[PDB]
Amino acid sequence: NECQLEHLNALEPDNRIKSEGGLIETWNPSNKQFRCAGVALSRATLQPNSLRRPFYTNAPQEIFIQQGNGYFGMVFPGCVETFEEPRKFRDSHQKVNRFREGDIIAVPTGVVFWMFNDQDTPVIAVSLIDTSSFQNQLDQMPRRFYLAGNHEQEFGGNIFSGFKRDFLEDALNVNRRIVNKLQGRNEDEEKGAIVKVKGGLSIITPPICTARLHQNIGSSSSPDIYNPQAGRIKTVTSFDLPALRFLKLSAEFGSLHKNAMFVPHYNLNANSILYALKGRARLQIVNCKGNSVFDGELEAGRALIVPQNFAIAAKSLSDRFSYVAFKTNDRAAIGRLLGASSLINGMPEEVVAAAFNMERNEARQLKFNSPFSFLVPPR
Amino acid sequence: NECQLEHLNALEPDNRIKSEGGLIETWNPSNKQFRCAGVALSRATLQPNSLRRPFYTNAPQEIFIQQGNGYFGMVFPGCVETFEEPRKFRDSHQKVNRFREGDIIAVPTGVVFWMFNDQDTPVIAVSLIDTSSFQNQLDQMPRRFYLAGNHEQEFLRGGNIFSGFKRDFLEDALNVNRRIVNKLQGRNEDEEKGAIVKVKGGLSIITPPICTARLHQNIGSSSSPDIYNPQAGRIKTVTSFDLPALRFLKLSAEFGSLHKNAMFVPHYNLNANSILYALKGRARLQIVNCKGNSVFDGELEAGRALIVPQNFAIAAKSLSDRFSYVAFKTNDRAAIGRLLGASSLINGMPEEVVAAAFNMERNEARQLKFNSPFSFLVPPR
Amino acid sequence: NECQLEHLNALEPDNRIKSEGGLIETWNPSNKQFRCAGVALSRATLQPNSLRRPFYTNAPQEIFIQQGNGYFGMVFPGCVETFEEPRKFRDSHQKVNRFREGDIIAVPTGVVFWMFNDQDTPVIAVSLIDTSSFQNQLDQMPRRFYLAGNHEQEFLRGGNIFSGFKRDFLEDALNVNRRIVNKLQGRNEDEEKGAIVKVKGGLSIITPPICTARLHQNIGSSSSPDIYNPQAGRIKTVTSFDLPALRFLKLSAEFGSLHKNAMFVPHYNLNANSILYALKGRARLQIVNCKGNSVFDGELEAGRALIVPQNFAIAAKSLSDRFSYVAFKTNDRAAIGRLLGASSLINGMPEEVVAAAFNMERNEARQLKFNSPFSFLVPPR
Repeated sequence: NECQLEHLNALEPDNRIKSEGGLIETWNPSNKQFRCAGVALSRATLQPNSLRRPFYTNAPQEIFIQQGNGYFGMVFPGCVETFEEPRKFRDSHQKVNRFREGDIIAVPTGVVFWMFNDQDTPVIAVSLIDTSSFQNQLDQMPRRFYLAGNHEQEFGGNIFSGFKRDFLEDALNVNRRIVNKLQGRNEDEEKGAIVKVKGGLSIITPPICTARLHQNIGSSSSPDIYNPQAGRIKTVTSFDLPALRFLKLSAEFGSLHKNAMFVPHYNLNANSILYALKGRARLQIVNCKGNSVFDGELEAGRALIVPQNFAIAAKSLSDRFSYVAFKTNDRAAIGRLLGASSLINGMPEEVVAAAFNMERNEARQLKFNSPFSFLVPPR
Repeated sequence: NECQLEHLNALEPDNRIKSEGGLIETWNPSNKQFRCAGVALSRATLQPNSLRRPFYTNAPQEIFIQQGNGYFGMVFPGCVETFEEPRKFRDSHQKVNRFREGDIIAVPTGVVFWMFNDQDTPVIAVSLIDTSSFQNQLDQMPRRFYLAGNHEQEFLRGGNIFSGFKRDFLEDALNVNRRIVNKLQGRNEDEEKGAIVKVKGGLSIITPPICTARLHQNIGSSSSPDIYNPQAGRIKTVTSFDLPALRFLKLSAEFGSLHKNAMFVPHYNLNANSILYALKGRARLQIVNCKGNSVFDGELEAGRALIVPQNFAIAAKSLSDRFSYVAFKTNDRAAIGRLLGASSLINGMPEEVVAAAFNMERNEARQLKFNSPFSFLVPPR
Repeated sequence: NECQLEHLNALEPDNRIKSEGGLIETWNPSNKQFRCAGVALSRATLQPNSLRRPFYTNAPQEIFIQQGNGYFGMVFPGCVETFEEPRKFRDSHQKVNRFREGDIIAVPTGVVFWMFNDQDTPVIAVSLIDTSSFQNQLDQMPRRFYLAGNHEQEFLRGGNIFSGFKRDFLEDALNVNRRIVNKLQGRNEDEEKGAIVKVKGGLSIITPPICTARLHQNIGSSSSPDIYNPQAGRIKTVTSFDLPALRFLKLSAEFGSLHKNAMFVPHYNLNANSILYALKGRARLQIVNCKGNSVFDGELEAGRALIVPQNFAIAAKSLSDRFSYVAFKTNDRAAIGRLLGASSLINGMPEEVVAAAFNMERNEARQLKFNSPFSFLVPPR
């Protein structure tokens, strides 16, 4: 039973794939935590003027921009090129988008996606693949379908290299030399998924098909929950970003001040993949037997699964502990066990007293000694 | 293949957990019938002035009140305490509800639930847990997350949710002394107190002598039935057409009562597994699978459960003044196909199609359709 | 891992069951391709004046009429007989429909279905069963629940639904004599009469010279196509945008016809598995997986099936005057991604993104985009 987990560990990637233009790191999808969550996690690093070459995946994805700035393009079936430049055209393509640190990008199942770092700073993008989504009609192995290149799977060759050249020549009405490049015959195998682009790239961009697929949930955004002496929380859901209703995925960004806490809580209807972005915090996770299945530090760059209904609480050990939690539900609901208007505060006082064998005045203290809802300032 | 079932048996609970204030009985969730259905079944008995302590579950539930009366509270995230009494307050909590015999209660996934017996009569509550629901993102092992106490799981085949946290954390978060936190964690309790506890003086809560949406509906004898024949019996189903919460749970329930020697025509559920739990009396049931084989022919008596898999045909004859049952179904809009009777599936075929299919005379096909005028319930003789 | 397929094969039925009035052929549902797709496929042939006897299935189906004409009836629960004939009636039943070559018929889960060949030509019907549909709450073994006959399941890996019930029960419920119940149960019937039976005198049913919602649509040559090039071919898909019942089944179908030496560009299904069934002629198909490996390169000829897994790329070239096919898809709204062609996924990328990705000259990227002006179908040479 994949989720009878008695002990959890802060996880690092167990595989690194270097390409000429960057790095892709994958967490082992067969690790017990990721099989319980039913997802896969990867982290891509794009050096300046490097291009993540186009690929599509047989499952929905959420991509969080941990660092950097650049451009991405999602290329949809049944959509015309709405970006046009004269001279029959000098250039033509579907809408492209800027991304920045703190953006969540929703990639629907099967949609082609590419990404370009146009700046001097490396882009770091953490992507969550929901391999157990009911939109994945294959199997639980994460797959990438690359339209270009000649490299292996992240967890080889591109989609065109399996077709006959004479077929592609007739269908495209192009000579053999173009089809050989299309198929990536002459490509060094080490060029990889992220490639260098010497001169940089000129695309059409200013100094339904066009629906919004990204939203910033980082520090620059307006938070859902904020206490200037404890921290902040901001979730992107299908109430903010309608595409997520199709992906059945959401994400929560949070930042916790040193020695600040958020109360014990659990996700009613989702597994969470907690990925630390900055600093460290001591996390405590409790299962149905009331046993600690994790008590320890989660530090920047590592992932930790919080199974559905498992209770969790945290205390920051840094100036700012901040994280992104990917959740397997477009409308993940949080149940707070303690605090103002918490699940305990919603019970009649004499129900609390009898349940815990407490004095009436002790039940009231349990409810009302701390006035805070979710974030608790230090001490 | 979990549902290639050749033989079914009337099932009783195989485990009993006695607690201070009552009893909890569980059916084996690994039994072939319950794995085919993809559910778990339990029965809780609350003595007078006893409290089922708050817990949440990682799957949707339906609770049928077989017997008794009392109060229940569901505690939702993101909802304020709408019950308020002065003296900041003397008491404050979310809406509480009275329950009575015949009530179905819908408990959404992950929602905290507690129950209190307010009367001199024991409450008996039968709860169905849909462990194979898509809302259960864990596994098929039914789990209870208890907010209080220091006891084992109902389905261990322990401690409360707070006992896994460090005390210094809870003290800081709550701003309370160590003695309150030790009680919170259930340090003050023998493992035998259990899930249902006594409350000596009774209980005083705020109650008259979206967050507040209705989550229960009575489908018992006191309610108005959907189908009724005064010489055969009655049926009343609660669906998402009656109780919109059930649209989220993907669960429904059917209550039925059958007069002595009255029958149900053979019928099947198009789109659901049924967990048949007898409430009163007994009946002879016949269930047949796709091979045309009888996979069950025998008595179902009060207190026992029987799974009717999707599309399996079933028929019944009451052997008591009143045979009554509740059928939990794994679909908020479970549809029944009647194989025989007025406007049944056979009556919906052209007569000459019926004749050719069964190699019957024209007049024999008409008798098959129209000798009995009743739809679903058939009076004796 | 069910879909880690290193080679695909054009598949033929591996079992045939002859009956009095026709033939039923089944593809092995345990073949690795069908396990990856999560479906079962069968082909039924009805001789003139033959009747496919009523049955219901625990999963949604799409039926394509490869050949012939006749009548079908779907018999729904909770629906009255809207066809009536006087003289207290001479005949009465639920709505019946004519079907013809090119029709897709949607049979919802659990609904009774029968079919009758009314003509001098054999009817050939290819039916797809989505056993991995979440509406199938049993297991992935395809099941038929037959209301008549005394034969075995078509998928042997018997008796009708009434033969599992006790005779005395059916007599009481129906108020009919013992002779009629024995016919109902098929005790007298030879086991080889089977699922499709002859009807000697032909058949008279009520038909002209919600319950009545539309459940079939013609997607064949006689219909108006979605995509058409008079020197390449045509495509016509039925989705829930055309036939709302498919919204419930989560199934769709694509009909296509490809002229000799014409091609359709490499493409993939974003959100569905496809069961490609050739109807006429031959074509050379290429299917490549995520490693860029050819998992199929060969001919698909009329009468055979080929699974195209979700996201696997596929391309085709016709070797006949007309290659035509029907592709069943496990999504009511299957979306196609065209990798090459006008407004294809490559044409939707900036030219310098194409150039850098494939290390092409700027002018080579433009040729990749714009040398061929066609979207999906490519004429010869």
